[PDB]
Amino acid sequence: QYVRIKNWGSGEILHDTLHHKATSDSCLGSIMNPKSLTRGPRDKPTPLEELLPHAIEFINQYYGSFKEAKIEEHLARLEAVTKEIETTGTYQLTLDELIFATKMAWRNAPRCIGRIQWSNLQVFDARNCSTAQEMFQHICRHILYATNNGNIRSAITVFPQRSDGKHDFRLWNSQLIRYAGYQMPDGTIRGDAATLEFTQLCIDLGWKPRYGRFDVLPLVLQADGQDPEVFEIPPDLVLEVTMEHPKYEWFQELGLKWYALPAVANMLLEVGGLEFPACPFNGWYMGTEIGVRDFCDTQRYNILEEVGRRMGLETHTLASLWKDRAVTEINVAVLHSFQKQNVTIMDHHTASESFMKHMQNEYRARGGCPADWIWLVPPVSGSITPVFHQEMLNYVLSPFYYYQIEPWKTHIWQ
Amino acid sequence: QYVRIKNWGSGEILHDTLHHKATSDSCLGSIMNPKSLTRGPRDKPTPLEELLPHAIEFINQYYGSFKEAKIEEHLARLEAVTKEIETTGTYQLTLDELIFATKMAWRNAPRCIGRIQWSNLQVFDARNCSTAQEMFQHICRHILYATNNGNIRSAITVFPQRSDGKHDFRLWNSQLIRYAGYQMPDGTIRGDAATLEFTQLCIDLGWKPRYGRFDVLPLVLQADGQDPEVFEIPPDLVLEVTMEHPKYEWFQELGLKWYALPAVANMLLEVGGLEFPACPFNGWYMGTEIGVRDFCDTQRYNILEEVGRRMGLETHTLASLWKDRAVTEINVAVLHSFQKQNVTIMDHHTASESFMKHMQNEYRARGGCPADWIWLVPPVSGSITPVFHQEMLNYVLSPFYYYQIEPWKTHIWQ
Ligand code: HEM
Ligand code: HEM
Ligand SMILES: C[C@H](O)[C@H](O)[C@H]1CNc2nc(N)[nH]c(=O)c2N1
Ligand SMILES: C[C@H](O)[C@H](O)[C@H]1CNc2nc(N)[nH]c(=O)c2N1
Repeated sequence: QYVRIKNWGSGEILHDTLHHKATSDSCLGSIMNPKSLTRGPRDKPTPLEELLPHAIEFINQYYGSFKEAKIEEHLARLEAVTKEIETTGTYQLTLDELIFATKMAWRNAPRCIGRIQWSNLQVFDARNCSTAQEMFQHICRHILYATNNGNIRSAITVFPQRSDGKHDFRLWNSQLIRYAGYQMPDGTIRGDAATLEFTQLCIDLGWKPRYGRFDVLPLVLQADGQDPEVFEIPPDLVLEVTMEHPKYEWFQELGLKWYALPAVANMLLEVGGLEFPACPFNGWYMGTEIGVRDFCDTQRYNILEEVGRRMGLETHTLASLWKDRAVTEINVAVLHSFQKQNVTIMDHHTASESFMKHMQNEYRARGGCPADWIWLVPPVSGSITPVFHQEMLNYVLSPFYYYQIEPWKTHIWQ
Repeated sequence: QYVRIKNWGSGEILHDTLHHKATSDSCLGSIMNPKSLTRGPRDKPTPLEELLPHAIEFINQYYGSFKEAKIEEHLARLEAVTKEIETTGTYQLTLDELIFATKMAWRNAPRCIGRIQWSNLQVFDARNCSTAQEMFQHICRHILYATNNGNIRSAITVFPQRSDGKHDFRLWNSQLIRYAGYQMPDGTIRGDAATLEFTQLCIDLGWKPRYGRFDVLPLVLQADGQDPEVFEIPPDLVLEVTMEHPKYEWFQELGLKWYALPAVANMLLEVGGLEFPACPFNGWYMGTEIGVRDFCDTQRYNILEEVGRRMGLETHTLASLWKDRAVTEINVAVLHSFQKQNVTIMDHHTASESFMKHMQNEYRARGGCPADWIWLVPPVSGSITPVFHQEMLNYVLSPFYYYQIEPWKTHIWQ
């Protein structure tokens, strides 16, 4: 009938009607959460006829990897899995297979710039997990390991796969560590405005609202199918960096800081027909994530106004390019503060250059590299970056990290 | 078989093979010159059966415009055109129809941010033109009018439409005014490196190589079907702005400048089945075009290296964000210099805000707005801009400004 279009800044929604008068030649590239990138719920297992080929394909992928293939084991695994599939329905992956799966899924993530590190990933096997509290422990082990007291390490903790579709392990948080956002009495908004709805959710499940600008939200976990059990993260585990500029001593007066761990929580790992709706992973920050998006987005902390004022710029004259000046200084603050406190981070330039190197390796190696330009190009200094001038094809392979429907919309309340 | 992917920075070409292993869910959005945005040559006229409906549709569009429609004239025009179509094959548009066509084609240009000015356009009817020299005169009239001694005016000069396909009027230049690029003896490159091949072409047609950094290229025109006649643009017509920073007095020592007129030459106007392969149009510059792309691209003037050095930044340390600092200063130089010399220009921020306003008007009005995010988001300070957070659908409507195959690849040499 029509296509929905949302503005993530003002949150406004529009309905596109014109597209119908298009030519006999409509890219959805600009869309954030397209259905083609999401993998929703279920009620029944994966039909054998689908599951089987996917499984075989995957096993062919894996065994087709290593130099000098283990043909016998290849055939054996193929045979063993086929058997296991007909006997149980679903099937279990050899640890070394998961490792390969997680790395390939990352390698296949078109919206990630850090993919040159695809082979350096730590996998935590939590497939035998069965309770929320047990998830919580694995997560803490994850956060602890990843943080490594500043020297951030990329890792992913894979929880139990999907069985029937009503026994899903799910983290309700956007990311492992994330600040809270409260709509205060005086009409304002404190904290991360992006985590507004979710915070209310935590509140609704009896969470204690600490009402600040940097209150780390609680881990909302759900095991098997059972309702979400709220767990607060041990503050000793949450490492942070206090923001301070190398020249503007007044910058620390802003009382700004941010967590050192960028760990995605709510994504789904698809591999060989199987799907793990819970498998938080982490890399390390890229300056612009915090400096540009987190701190300067209208929908987030929105600090541009005053960083500009405090810099003495003509904040009431767009043409003065003060926003360009401020943001840059915020970016250095972040980079400086992370560097100073020995917490891993990479600026957007060195990051882009390494990605360009990644593609070169990728194309020469497997002949391609799924890339989402819109996501790969840094939120600032676009063309100054190599990736801006690089043409790319955005396509979904397998294994893959799909988005998924926010669990609180599709959940049972017993 | 495979998809070609080019890096417009290093000029390197890659062949994507992986895309074939895609999912049963490949956006070409990142591609610069896709076939779906181009309108190539011909050998025969437009088959009546195609031409007719398009024509009717267009006339329906036009007459469906004005408040209180001229039904009788609508029917009459429909009837008159149908007749004219069967009698001649092709047909001629009423001036007021072209005006409407050019504005809608602009209104339908998904890669333009200045579309809020869509209704303020000047049309020069050169459909009765028949010789190169005559084109040259119309062009000069265009350049003169558009420039308006700084107070730039948006305008388009429409040359004769397509007849059979071997009698095409074509401007061989990328844009009306454009500097030359020469690959010098000492291995270097002077001028606009982007206009390298074309400059050689001008040279090949006996053009006098003035060997500088800012030598305005000659107008290479072709009428009917006859070969391209080289015409040099009268220097009095070419208005320029000398670059100078409001604080860094050493900036003018760079001896930088740029033309004030951004006029696209090589595009094709499609309307009601008809197609005008020659119809240069112009708006006014947006700072970042010059400051970021023209001056800071590796493939262009590439001035980042020394603007940084002269600023005293740590040019050998990417993490210092010197590139972010330099570019910003170059942007102000441009904006300042244009403002100082009373030459119309708009910064990227005020531009984006006006586009956001444009969409609002557009959606509410006709229910849509073809937009190419990749092109609409400024080459710097992306997320600081509203359009970055705005989801959009990129689709081809009609009328439209298509790209076209560089004429020197597909031309007769008598
Ligand atoms: C090692 C350093 C890494 C860096 C520098 C890096 C950086 C980034 C950046 C800049 C983004 C965009 C974030 C945003 O705008 O929301 C991103 C997205 C993404 N990254 Fe990477 N990443 C890294 C590691 C990883 C790892 C280890 C995985 C998975 C195993 C991964 C998976 C993804 C996925 C799926 C996305 C898309 C997230 C979404 O759609 O919201 N990244 N990454
Ligand atoms: C009045 C002020 C205008 C402004 C500020 C403006 C600005 C821009 C900018 C920033 C671009 C991108 C240029 C590039 O990166 O190469 C662009 C592209 C474009 N503009 Fe607008 N424009 C204006 C007027 C016009 C007019 C008057 C027309 C046509 C009647 C037009 C047609 C287009 C088209 C077709 C493109 C795409 C060019 C291409 O594909 O290479 N623009 N414009
Ligand atoms: C609407 C638009 O697609 C959206 O704001 C984008 C653009 N590109 C992005 N790129 C990255 N890296 N991260 C993002 O959140 C976004 N958001
Ligand atoms: C390869 C990539 O599409 C290309 O470099 C782009 C991106 N977006 C752009 N946007 C604008 N406005 N102008 C451009 O030339 C480009 N080029």
